[PDB]
Amino acid sequence: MKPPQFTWAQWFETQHINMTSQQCTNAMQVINNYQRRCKNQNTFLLTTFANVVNVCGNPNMTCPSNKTRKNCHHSGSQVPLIHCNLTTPSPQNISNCRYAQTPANMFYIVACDNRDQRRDPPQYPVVPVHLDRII
Ligand SMILES: Nc1ncnc2c1ncn2[C@@H]1O[C@H](COP(=O)(O)OP(=O)(O)O)[C@@H](O)[C@H]1O
Repeated sequence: MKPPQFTWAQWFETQHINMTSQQCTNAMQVINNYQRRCKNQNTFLLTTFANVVNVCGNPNMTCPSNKTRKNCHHSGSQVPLIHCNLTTPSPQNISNCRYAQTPANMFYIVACDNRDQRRDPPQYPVVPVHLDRII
């Protein structure tokens, strides 16, 4: 889920672009402390927000993860990524969740939408709002 203070684009950035530490256990604390639960799996794309916004400009395609959606876009270029996997689930205390990290270079498919009119900066009319898939 998404904390109230973030727009979908801001939450996308927090979850898949701003890896605050090259270590998943530490990087995931940010996401988990925000959504009050240890996310089982999360991919951090080693790319820039602007790079992803531009991928939103690639042709529209069906979202592999939600076949009814056509707001997805394929990167057209593989990128380095770190995939975090929960190794130590801790529902009674989320700061004790540990993760494994798996490096890879793959393509990414992102769902994009028009920006949150009120909260998203006007600089980017179109923004990524969901990481639909890594292929
Ligand atoms: N590579 C993956 N394989 C399987 N499940 C995943 C993967 N990445 C994330 N998930 C799971 O999918 C759900 C949504 O996460 P995510 O795919 O990152 O979407 P979003 O960008 O909308 O937050 C979470 O339960 C997460 O643990």
